[PDB]
Amino acid sequence: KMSPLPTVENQFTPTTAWSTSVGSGIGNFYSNLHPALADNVVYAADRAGLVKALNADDGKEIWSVSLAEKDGWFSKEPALLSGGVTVSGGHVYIGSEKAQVYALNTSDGTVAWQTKVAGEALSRPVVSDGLVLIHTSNGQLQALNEADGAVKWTVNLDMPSLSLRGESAPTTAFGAAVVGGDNGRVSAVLMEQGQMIWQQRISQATGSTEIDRLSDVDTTPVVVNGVVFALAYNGNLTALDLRSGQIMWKRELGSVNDFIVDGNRIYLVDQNDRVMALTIDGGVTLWTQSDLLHRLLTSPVLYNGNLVVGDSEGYLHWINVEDGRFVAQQKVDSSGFQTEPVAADGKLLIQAKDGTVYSIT
Ligand code: NA
Repeated sequence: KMSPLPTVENQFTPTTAWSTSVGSGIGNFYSNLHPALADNVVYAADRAGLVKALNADDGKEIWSVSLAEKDGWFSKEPALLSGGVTVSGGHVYIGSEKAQVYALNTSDGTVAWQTKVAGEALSRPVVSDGLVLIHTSNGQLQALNEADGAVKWTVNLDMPSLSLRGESAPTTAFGAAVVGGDNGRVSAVLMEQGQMIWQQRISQATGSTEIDRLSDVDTTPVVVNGVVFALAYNGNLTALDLRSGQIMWKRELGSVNDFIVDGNRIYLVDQNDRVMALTIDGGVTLWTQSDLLHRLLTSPVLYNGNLVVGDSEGYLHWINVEDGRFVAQQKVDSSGFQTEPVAADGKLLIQAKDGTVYSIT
């Protein structure tokens, strides 16, 4: 069923710069944890509650703490960290499946605060000004104060029939949090006191259709020049006018798991692992690349003008953005990849399921 490893003529030569273990990772549990990067430090976590700051250049520990709770005599109970990590201004942020959000200080890795949010936090917390936004699995948006973690406001987007796989972080633009979700809506809320600007139904309520086991739709909206791009939970790409939320168009692809925007292109990965580029204005497909079909792709990322994806066999593949052809390949880990690659400031990070963080070339 799975596609054979494509044969490639590496245009260049990729290697592991370094790699540091992080407990036992996430193994086969559902999680959205991935590495963050700020001021040449790499942060990473695992399901059980382990978190490490790393030196970006060689990945040696700067610090290392556990958030695991008390159990019986001898084990700890897993903290179940799920959304993160996110770092801004000397706090490291993580959400959990126990509906806790943690703020750890960047300096030592101590609890600055810990708050009880309104449902599970499976998506990265998102920082705007002095506000940490949390989209919970039960359709609530909450703004916590950055300093103490007190809940400044709570908004109800309306409780989803089911929760589904897929990140759903909020995104921010011009003083508004824009958020999708499993409810089939996208909403814009003003970040001052959580006032509702608009709400647009982009598909019907889940479900409403059968849920397929390969669905894993990331409903985090992306806002580029006055347009909101958002995947509905059924896999369709939609474009909305940022001002009124009114639907511009809908690409009834029905199969998309992740996409990114850059410049005048949208790049995406569908549920079958077909990769594809489209035009930003109209979302018309320019090329398609199916050689990875049914290997199991992560979401895609842009690094040094190439598209990179990981599969669950432990390879990274580099893809040419103009024609969709393979530029490079690499075997990297054997547990496999699941959560997203990360590209910031000339570093290319990725955490495998066994928990191991890599920095690439
Ligand atoms: Na996320």
